[PDB]
Amino acid sequence: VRILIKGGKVVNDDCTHEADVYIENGIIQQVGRELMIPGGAKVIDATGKLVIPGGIDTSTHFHQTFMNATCVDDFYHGTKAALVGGTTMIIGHVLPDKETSLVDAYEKCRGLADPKVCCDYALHVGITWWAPKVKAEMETLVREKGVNSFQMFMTYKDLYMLRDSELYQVLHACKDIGAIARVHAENGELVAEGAKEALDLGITGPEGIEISRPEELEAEATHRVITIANRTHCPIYLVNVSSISAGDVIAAAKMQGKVVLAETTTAHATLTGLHYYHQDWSHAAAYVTVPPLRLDTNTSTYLMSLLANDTLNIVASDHRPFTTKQKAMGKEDFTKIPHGVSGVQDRMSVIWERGVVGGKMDENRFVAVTSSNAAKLLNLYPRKGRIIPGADADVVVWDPEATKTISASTQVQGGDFNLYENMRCHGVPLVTISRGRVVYENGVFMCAEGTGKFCPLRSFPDTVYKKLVQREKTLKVRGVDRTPY
Amino acid sequence: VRILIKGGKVVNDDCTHEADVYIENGIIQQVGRELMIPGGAKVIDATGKLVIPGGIDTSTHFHQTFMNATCVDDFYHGTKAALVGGTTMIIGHVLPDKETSLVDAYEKCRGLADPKVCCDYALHVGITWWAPKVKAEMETLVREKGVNSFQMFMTYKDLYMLRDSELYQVLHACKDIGAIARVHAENGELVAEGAKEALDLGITGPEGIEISRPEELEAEATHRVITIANRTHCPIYLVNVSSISAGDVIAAAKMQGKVVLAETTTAHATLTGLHYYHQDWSHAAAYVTVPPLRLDTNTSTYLMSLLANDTLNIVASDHRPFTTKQKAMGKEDFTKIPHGVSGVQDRMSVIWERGVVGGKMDENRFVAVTSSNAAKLLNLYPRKGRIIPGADADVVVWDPEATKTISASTQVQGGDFNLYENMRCHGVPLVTISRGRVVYENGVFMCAEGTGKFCPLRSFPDTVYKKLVQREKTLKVRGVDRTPY
Amino acid sequence: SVRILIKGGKVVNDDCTHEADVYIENGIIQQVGRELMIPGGAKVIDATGKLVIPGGIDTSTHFHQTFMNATCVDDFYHGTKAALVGGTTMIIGHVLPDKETSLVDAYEKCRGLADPKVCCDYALHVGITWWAPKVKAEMETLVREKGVNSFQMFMTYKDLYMLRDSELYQVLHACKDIGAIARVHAENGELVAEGAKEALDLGITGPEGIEISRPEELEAEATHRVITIANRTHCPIYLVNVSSISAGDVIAAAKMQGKVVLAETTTAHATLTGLHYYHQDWSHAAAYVTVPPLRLDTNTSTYLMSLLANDTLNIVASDHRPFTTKQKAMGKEDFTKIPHGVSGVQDRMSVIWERGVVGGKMDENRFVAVTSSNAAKLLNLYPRKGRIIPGADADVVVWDPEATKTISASTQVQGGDFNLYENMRCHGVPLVTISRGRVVYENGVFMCAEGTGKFCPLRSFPDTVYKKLVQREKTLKVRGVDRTP
Amino acid sequence: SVRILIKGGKVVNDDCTHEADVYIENGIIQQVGRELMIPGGAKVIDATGKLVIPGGIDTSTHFHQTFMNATCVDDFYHGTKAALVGGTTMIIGHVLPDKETSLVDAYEKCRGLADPKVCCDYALHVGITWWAPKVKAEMETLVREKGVNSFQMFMTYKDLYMLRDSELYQVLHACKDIGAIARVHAENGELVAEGAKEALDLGITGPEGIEISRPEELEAEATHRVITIANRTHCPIYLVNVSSISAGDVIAAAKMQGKVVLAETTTAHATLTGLHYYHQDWSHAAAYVTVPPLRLDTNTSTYLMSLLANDTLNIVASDHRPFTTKQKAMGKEDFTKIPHGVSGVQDRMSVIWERGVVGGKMDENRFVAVTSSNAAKLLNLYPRKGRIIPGADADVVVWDPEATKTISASTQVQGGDFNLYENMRCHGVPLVTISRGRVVYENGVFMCAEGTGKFCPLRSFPDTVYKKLVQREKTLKVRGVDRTP
Repeated sequence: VRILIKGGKVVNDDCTHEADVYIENGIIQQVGRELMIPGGAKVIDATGKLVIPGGIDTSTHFHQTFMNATCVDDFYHGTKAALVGGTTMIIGHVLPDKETSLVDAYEKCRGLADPKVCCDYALHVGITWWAPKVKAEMETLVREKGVNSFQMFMTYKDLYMLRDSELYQVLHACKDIGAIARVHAENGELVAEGAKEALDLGITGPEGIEISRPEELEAEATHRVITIANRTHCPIYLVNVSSISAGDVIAAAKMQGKVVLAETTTAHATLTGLHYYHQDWSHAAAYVTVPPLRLDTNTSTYLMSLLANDTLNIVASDHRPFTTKQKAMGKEDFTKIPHGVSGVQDRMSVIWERGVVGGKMDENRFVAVTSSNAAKLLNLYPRKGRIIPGADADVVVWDPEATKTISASTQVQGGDFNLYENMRCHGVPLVTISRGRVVYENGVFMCAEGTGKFCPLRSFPDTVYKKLVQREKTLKVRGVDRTPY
Repeated sequence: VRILIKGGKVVNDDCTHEADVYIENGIIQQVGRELMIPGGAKVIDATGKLVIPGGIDTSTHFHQTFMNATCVDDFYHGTKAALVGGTTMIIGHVLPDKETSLVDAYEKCRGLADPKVCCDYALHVGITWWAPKVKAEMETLVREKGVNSFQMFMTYKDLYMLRDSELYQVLHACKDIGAIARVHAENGELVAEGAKEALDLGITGPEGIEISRPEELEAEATHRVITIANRTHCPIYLVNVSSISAGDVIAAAKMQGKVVLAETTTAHATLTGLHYYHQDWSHAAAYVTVPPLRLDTNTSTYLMSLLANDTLNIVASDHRPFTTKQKAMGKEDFTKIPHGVSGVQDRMSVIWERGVVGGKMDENRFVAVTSSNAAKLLNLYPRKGRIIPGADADVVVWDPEATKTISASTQVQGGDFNLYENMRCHGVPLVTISRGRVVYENGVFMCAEGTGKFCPLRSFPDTVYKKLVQREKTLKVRGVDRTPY
Repeated sequence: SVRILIKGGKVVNDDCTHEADVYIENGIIQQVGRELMIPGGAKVIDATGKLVIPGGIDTSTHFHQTFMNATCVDDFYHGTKAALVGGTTMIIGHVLPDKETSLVDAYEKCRGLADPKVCCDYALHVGITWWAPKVKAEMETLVREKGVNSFQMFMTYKDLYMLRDSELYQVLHACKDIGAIARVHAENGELVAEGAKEALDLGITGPEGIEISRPEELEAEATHRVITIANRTHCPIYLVNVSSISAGDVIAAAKMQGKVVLAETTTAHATLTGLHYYHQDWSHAAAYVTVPPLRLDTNTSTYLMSLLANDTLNIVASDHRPFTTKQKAMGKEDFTKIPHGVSGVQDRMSVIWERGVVGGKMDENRFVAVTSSNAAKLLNLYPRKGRIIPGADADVVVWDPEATKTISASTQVQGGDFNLYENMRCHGVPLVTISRGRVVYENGVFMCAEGTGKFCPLRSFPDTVYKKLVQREKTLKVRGVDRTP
Repeated sequence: SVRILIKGGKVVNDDCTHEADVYIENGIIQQVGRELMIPGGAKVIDATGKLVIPGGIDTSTHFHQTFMNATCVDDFYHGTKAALVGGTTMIIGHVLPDKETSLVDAYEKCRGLADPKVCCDYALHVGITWWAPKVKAEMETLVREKGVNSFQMFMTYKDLYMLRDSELYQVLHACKDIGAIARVHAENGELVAEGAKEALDLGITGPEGIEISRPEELEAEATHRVITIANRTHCPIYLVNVSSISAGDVIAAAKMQGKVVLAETTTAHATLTGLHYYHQDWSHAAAYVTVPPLRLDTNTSTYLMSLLANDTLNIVASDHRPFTTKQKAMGKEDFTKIPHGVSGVQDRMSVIWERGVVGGKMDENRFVAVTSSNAAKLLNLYPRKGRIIPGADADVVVWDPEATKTISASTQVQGGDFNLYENMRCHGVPLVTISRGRVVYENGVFMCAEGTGKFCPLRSFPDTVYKKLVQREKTLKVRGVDRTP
């Protein structure tokens, strides 16, 4: 199949220019004005529209069982929703229980995903415990299973938390094999104590998740893991950055030349924790995730500015929807509300509205935070994240003059609540092209399950590791030459 | 003339890839592997080399008379030196005296430059006073003379300094016409008083320039002009950022979402003010420029990290050499030492060594700070600052395994001192191509004077102004609707 | 002589609290201890369950002042009565000469209004609203012969009271030479003028204009500027009306660097939000109008209170300048004409007690520091005032920390028709107020003849600032490098 | 009784200085004033031109301690003698039980070594080097019956004294419940262990290893962590041995936020640089070894001194633990075996006088605050100690601010064969030292029987920290949202 996108503006993360785009056999063939193409192409009129790289969502949890609930979206519905939302690649999470095999958990995820995915994907692997067998499995995964990123938690005590000596060893191992170390940095002991205290004070409602983990617990842990990472010489990637305090730690570390990257979520970047205090339990529960949304009304604006600024690099949905009925496992004990919100479909439009229409960043920075930075990180750039000849034809024809209002009743992503309910959005995907085929057009989705493919991710991505080679020569530490005492 | 650069790695600010480059009629025609080209091309072997966009030096002062001395390099020698150093465009300064015509000063500069330049160039225009006639000349300059950037000074009292109400009006006017406001931000009253105090205390030597203007005078002024700029909604561009204090003001402003860009110089980024305390007068005088090099030994590393980080965006030479004999105008009164150091030839190699070999940034960020960011700012990107089909063939074949040691005796730039004397440099230009011709190769320079061209710079560069359109809708200020008292 | 025994209470100084009785005779505290031997026939005041504290010293009052064409409704009699009923036993008033008029004349007129009327001790600050050699000579006369050690300057009120940078420099130089304290209201006046004019042009005429037209960056900028000037002239600088987080942070950073910076805030800035300016009722909104304005950031109060507890801010004042609604209505159609002033001389001790002490931000001793002792040191009156010890002036309040007062305009004795704290339930009430060793308020009755209070000359070079500077002056020779002929 | 009149001097307390004589009888200051009526036959001390200050209180000493397999060379007799000769009249010693051994036993052994030997008053801190319910019960016994109100914890010395996060949490909870002060040495112990091991593997065996292996981020991280823990448990936290700009900034930021944080540093950290570790002579370099180490950043001293002046740091201690060169040489081939300790109990008053007061960082009153008064408040001994007033203990130094002493190992009475301040010319000498109302040092002669000093029980809940917290405890109900069944 052969596709001509005609009359639009191509928007990459570096600049915008008027140009048509010609696609064939999964691949962008030409970009320019007045192209010489074979006749019989499908012509897509993009006048007045922007032609952007499809979104890449670096955090998704399709099919995941978590806190005794199974995410409502499997790999087919989740990728569909992504595509209807202008995202053309997802990275899913693998989360083995403590003491279980990382490789088995990865293979099980591959088995669920390969036959269902509608778009390209790859996987992060969780490191929820530490032992010789874990290190050997890390290695196997990077060496031959196309993994280059692991996820660790500083919180979820007794479930997924690693202690400081374990993190030290884990980061050392990630660095040796050229992997990215993703970390969720809240202080797990202080979280556990805070939750227990709040319950003992009679706070059982969803607001407990905000009260029990104030932002200093995030800032502290973020500061600690940056320091551990800097001592092991491992690039560190903070996830779900939620607060001004943690943003400030990250900015100060970056000023000091430390190798720190950071990601936030659509929700953290746009919504306040005031939702946890809503009179309706279900509404309040529906915003429950960690670290929690914050009360400080400056939080959104500041996180959005950090994104515009490249203090935060990447924005993800962290999609993990649950229904109100599932959330209600914690109707009487907030610590049992499963953590997850929906957003894989909302991400592009929401960030467009608050980021670009809101004047925090321009359309090019929007591409950077929604695809290009991720692609570099994953070692997939410019194959993904850029409209140029030779790249994968993962392309969105984006309408910056659209009329969409977001609602749960029209969404295709799972969950019974949409967090952005009633938000007017000026940017929507008009057409989505994935692997050089139109999968969404005129409001209709059409794609067979299993069309998408796993994309092995090569180790040592340049955008982080290239400078670390030279930096490692720079840390030349020698003693003083004395004669012996 | 037709040129094939074969076997090299193309290094743009986004990534590096193996590819040959084919040039014809001033313009890059193709970039790829195994190109289909007409025979009889000049083939340049770039195996083991990097093929980068030629440098763009955003601050040069060829032919300028300043503080009663005339810069040693005219537009021919200065552009030659730039080219031998891997820089293929320069932006020169126009500096009309108070109460004189901006347009006449610009036309005089054009007259000196057009017949002499070896590479492409454009010009900044200084705004050294304020009146209706100045505003009208700003307009004429942007509307029809290809100017999009003005330079202002917060210091040089009685010579070039603008007062606060004048800066306010100047920034307002720059914004209305889509220009970039460059500002040298030191507190001119406090500078004047400090210089007078130091002289009265018997400090006559070059170290006076460091003692008389400590870094708080920079930080204060930087803070003030950012605030004025934010109130007028004008993008502000700080120049010659020299200190940790001023860097911190700039970072904090950027965290707050203010529209601030910033430039530093090779020297500020790499050298310490310890030089001003050298026993030999000439050595000490040779480092005299403003704001002065700082004593704090962390200063270089921190400014280099800011550059890697994009807290500082761009690095310039600020080339203005004078001889020891000219400097000696101030042998008995440091306030009469003319401000200027040489560096148009040194910039690429020096930053390569301290930036890339030193492990602060990778080769791609190096391109960003030496050409691409400048090009975006100037409204010349991707025509300049990028190796891609259609761009201007301003190209350097850069050897990252070179053996050069810097010395005044081998330099082609003017001045009798080289500031980097004896520095070993691992990166040097092997070949320099300007407007699709080889101008430097096998250590030989060859280019006729006047080969280079003036490049009109269009107003409202997107990389700054695109977001300001949306941001300006965002500042919707309305009263409270009351019934009347 | 009148002889007074305060029995059974706890003495609270700024350093510690102890159980002790207090015996007063002839204007002076004679004894403090647990079991006193006193002449019979004393008036016995039962202070069981009460605290015996030094009377408040309010460092900023504007009795009888005409300002922005309105005359403050409290003259020196009613204003000092109100102070006393509120637990304040000394006031410092402002002298404000029109630009180009005599500082001495304006001081002598204020003395004429105050000396015959004051109920409690007082002194005066003198405004320096312009500069010329003649102003310098008057500063010298005032410190040398008129018991002045403190001058007030403005960086805002352009064309009325604003001083430019070169003038502040000279002014601070002169204050320092004669051992005076330089109080400065630091907002950027040019930007305030332009902001006000721009807000009016945008149709904002309501009181909220005062917030919109001078956002906090105008304060932070100016605070930063004057600290820098002061540091260059070696003059202690004292910031007044600190209103914002930004300006507070500048002050804290300066103090970290060893700069000699002190700072004051007001009751209102420390306790109230600018949301009041957006009230539907015009009068309510106008009533809160003062400068710098109350801020919208909801964290502002808490942060400023914490700064006070922490000694980033040293002193809390009322800045009492009440106007009626009828006078505020001068600006009913143009917010720039609403005269700046709120009431609070009576409210200060109770309000800060409630928000500061009961609110858990500071303890009772720090309360005494920030309401009397720090002021006393600064004024060169410590331990004569601000401390309960033998030999001090008997300005003493018997304070009830348990009892509440609900504040209301209908019950206040201070002037104005609005109380800013209307309906606030305040713990901490003065039960008895003693001034110059007489009971002037007791059992809710006020009893004091006009003109009982005295002017208190304030000696130059107060140790708490100057002792360190004088030593720095001997300390520091920066010297040039020694080079030979 | 012995009766002493100190005549003609200036009394310097932490709040102010005044001219006054001082009369002492029976261990106690009886009178302070200008012209005293005293019984004849007093010993008259002529203090004309001198300052009469409260004797120093050294909050960190390690007399008779065995540590890292070396026994401190000063026992309680020589250590208190040295303190006295140096103007310090009370010491607080450390108790350090091995992990899993009884806090009470270790306290009782220290009491047995001290009670028969001390020349001046003293008390003890108790180390909490492990946690279990049994440790909690011992903390309670100690505060309730053994005159302890202060415990010392370590975040470093892994496997020896380090406490993990869950243990610190529990420990701080317990300290708070019984009204004790939690002193903490905050470096990240895991990272210190790994750093030391990595430095040795890199061939660094010299003393500079102590600097290289624990850079300041390890301190800043841990300081940040324990402040956060403390804030969550509502326990006042007291940081010890603050050594770096990074850790100082964490402390200042925490204090800005109203967190209850106090902090101490040492003479050496406040005055010396880590350049000493790079000295060519092994012994010289080893002699400076302590933790956290002296830092290389040349601004460190000045900044820490400024923090002290500024009350970001409250108290300065010696941390006296001298070893000989012969004992240091345990680590001649492995820097991790050099025992941590430097001498300084005798040097503290003079060194801080010279660098703090003569150096212009603080005045004489603040000097008294940071050498005696703040410590006294913290210990719950103020104004009994730390203040010259009637009724206080007669621990008094007649201090000569003009006279100099050149410090040298050859003339010192404190132990060790190196003085860290060798050859420093110090203004400020104790001329006379009075302890418990007897002259123990005068005319360079020391005269005091061993066991003259007494243990001083330290009462729980010192007001200066706890009065604010106790009120916060009543203050704060965070409550859940009210939703109906």
